[PDB]
Amino acid sequence: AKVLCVLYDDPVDGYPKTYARDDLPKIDHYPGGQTLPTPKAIDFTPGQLLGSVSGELGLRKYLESNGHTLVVTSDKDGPDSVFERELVDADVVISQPFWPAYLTPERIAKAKNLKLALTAGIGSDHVDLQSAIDRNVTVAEVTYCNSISVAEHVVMMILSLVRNYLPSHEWARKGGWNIADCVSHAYDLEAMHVGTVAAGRIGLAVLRRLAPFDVHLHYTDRHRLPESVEKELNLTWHATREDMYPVCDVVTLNIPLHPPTEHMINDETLKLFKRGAYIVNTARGKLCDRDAVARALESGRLAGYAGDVWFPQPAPKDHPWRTMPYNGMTPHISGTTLTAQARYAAGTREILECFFEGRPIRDEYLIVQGGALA
Amino acid sequence: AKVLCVLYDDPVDGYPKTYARDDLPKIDHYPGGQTLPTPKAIDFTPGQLLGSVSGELGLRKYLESNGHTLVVTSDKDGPDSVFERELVDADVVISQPFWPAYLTPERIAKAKNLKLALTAGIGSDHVDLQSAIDRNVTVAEVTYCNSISVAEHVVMMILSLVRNYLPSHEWARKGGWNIADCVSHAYDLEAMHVGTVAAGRIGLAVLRRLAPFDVHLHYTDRHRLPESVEKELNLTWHATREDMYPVCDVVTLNIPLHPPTEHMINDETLKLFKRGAYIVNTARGKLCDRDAVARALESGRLAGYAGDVWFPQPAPKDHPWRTMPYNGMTPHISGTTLTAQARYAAGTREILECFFEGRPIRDEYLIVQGGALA
Ligand SMILES: NC(=O)c1ccc[n+]([C@H]2O[C@@H](COP(=O)(O)OP(=O)(O)OC[C@@H]3O[C@H](n4ccc(N)nc4=O)[C@H](O)[C@@H]3O)[C@@H](O)[C@H]2O)c1
Ligand SMILES: NC(=O)c1ccc[n+]([C@H]2O[C@@H](COP(=O)(O)OP(=O)(O)OC[C@@H]3O[C@H](n4ccc(N)nc4=O)[C@H](O)[C@@H]3O)[C@@H](O)[C@H]2O)c1
Repeated sequence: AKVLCVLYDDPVDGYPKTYARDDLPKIDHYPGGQTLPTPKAIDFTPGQLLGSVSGELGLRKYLESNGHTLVVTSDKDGPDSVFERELVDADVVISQPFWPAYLTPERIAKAKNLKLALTAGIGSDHVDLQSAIDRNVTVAEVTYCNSISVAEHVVMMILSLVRNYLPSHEWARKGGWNIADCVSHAYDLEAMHVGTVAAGRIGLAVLRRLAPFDVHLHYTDRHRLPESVEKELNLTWHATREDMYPVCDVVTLNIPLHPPTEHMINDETLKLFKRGAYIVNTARGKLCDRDAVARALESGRLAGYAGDVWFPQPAPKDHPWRTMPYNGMTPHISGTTLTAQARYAAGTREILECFFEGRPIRDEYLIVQGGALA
Repeated sequence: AKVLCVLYDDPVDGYPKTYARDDLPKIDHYPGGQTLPTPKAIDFTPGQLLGSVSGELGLRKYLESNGHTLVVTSDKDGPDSVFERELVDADVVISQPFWPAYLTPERIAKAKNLKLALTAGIGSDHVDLQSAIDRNVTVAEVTYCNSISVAEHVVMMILSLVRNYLPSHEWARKGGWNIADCVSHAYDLEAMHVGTVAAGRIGLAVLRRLAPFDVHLHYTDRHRLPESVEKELNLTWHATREDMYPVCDVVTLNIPLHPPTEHMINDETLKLFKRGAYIVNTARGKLCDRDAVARALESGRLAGYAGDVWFPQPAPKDHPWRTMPYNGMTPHISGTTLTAQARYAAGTREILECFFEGRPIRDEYLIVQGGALA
């Protein structure tokens, strides 16, 4: 078989020879009982850079020693990209949401041998599922591989915005001291009201991590949590999003992007926020109107905004969230820590081994098989 | 009835006219039951900048309407300072540990009217206690006012160091993207081993906030925690610090500085740390050999160091910790958020009202009284 795998670029100084540490913490299962990936073997050491072109998700020896071919590229955009060239006879396509190779209807029509569309990570929005259903292509992803990673990133950003970490560190780095300059915008998080807009895997993991900070927890979602869970975390439920914003000091978005949530944070809905609110968005860039957010921070309607998701992505060089007041942005990285990469490279190999050996792919990995069967 | 009060400078662009939010979260008590300060009244709005020269801890109208004088300065260092000149007849001296007016033996000898040494915050380290005992000066502090603030700062720095937040935010800020450059030094915190060197007010608050991150918790102390707390937080006790270091991925220092702890982190003890360990130090700068820490980051033995405490303070513009690799420094600020300032400005006024009216200062505020430690 031919496996076509799209990854992001190696670092500026090259593929790293050494790493900061030797191994990764041992983990058995995700919250809720789903066990971590179980490939038969792996050909990488956990903690290596796996999501760049030279990392190859640790796949080449396993594939080439089994008669398969592996094409790894970072060129994914347009009809004359390496990706679209190699796609016509590829059996398997793999990409990460951090550099996704879009499987449009027209691309899937051209992919004569395509049988498996694999997401190395979480989030198959780059794959047209109706075309996969019609064409009998399996669509899978490494469920849960980076939900905890993103949750950590969220709480880190909450603390950093509220306490004014990033300008304070800049004073230290640039040779200043300037205590009043640092803390004129610095508060404690304690006893603030903090809401999450969804509360699925990331939203719940964020709520658990916030609880011992003695914040008052709020959430909204289409489907209420078991009030057993509501009782343990002392959650206030809001049936609608617009009800939750006004009572929150901090709001984190952990909701999927689709037409009803597109630009859900806009000039109109930002006026429902308490003056000086904080928003953290590690979900999707287009949940927020780019310029409404920028206006809110210049006017002080928000006192901070942080996230790793942008629109468009990758963010253009002059994108306003890069330099607006009190931003805590990173590039799109939160689910591709070296830790997460080890889990989803292993998950990728587990799915490939099942697929080539004709064994069942884990039901929790599946999105499409014959039909929208998860 | 002369109050000499030393505060830090206003922000470089002047004392603020507006603030990010209108109020502060409501808090009743500290962990363990101690109530927040209870002055008869306050002449500030909580959330205002009170610890700088124009904030005056909100004290002027209360002192002056009672016939006292208030002298506020930021010039405190050495014999030619405003502070030394005003000290000769001050009855009350007030100082924050973020900008401390040192009451050395020689200075206290010159302070002919000195009756009360008040710390606007936590940490009588700047006051020679034997001199205060010998001269019957009362020494008091606003106990617990910023313990939670520092604990939040610790967890914030741990997450930032492990996930490589600060260089990632620089890539975003400067117009780049560079996913592999961001994450070649980024890990999850989950299931790491994290140890605190002591488990007092801050150390226990740090441990409680770390628990839902699913880390493995470790601690040292002269006195063990109660067995019920050990099992509630699933703590591993270590009898010596040196016995704790080799199993920790993260070590946070929450211990006072005195001879047995000075330079306790040095070229020799650093060889006990795991490769790629992180250190956070919001305690005191001189707990660490300054150049040994920098050497350990330059040579790749430590994956990160962060804190808000330095030696000396303020840090000179070329202090090595400002620019050494993988540092997360701020200036000394973690206990002077606008939230914390509101508590210790209220407590400062409470203590002053007690002292001038002859009512007993709270026992938990007292360090020295009546010629003895108390
Ligand atoms: N590297 C990254 O930045 C990164 C990494 C991983 C994932 N993601 C992003 O992609 C999403 C997945 O996040 P998720 O938590 O992993 O997904 P899920 O568990 O299915 O979500 C809970 C659900 O919310 C729902 N819902 C749905 C529609 C609606 N109109 N209202 C609702 O309320 C429904 O009820 C359910 O609770 C976003 O969260 C965001 O994180 C980004
Ligand atoms: N803005 C800031 O950065 C800031 C703010 C407030 C305070 N501070 C700093 O000044 C200290 C107070 O911190 P603390 O936790 O408030 O003080 P405490 O409750 O008395 O300490 C727990 C004790 O540890 C002890 N101990 C002692 C000696 C020894 N050889 N072994 C031990 O084990 C003993 O056992 C007990 O548990 C440092 O911690 C650091 O935080 C910094």
